[PDB]
Amino acid sequence: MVEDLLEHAKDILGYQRPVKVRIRPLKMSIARVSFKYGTITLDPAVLNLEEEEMFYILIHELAHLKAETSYHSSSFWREVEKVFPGERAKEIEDRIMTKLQRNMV
Ligand SMILES: [Zn+2]
Repeated sequence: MVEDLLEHAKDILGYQRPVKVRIRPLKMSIARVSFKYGTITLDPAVLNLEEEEMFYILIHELAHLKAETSYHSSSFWREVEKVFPGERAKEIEDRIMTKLQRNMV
């Protein structure tokens, strides 16, 4: 499930940290991290997305943690681009926004 996706994401990014995934209802987004505690919190709606969209969210959030930034910097996007090349991250973000009408951090 989500756990298996997360392991694949850590392997691709080369990020061996014991990041924990929590599912919690969120108001203002569908996903966010804790840098301090090494967690990714997902709104339950994420669990019903297509696999590539779920994987995007995990990669996006893991990229925040790895790049150690909340700002979507060039080094942030470099991590994302280990999976989603070129224009693909924005395409998948658009799909997720169409479906859920909510943003990830
Ligand atoms: Zn972000």
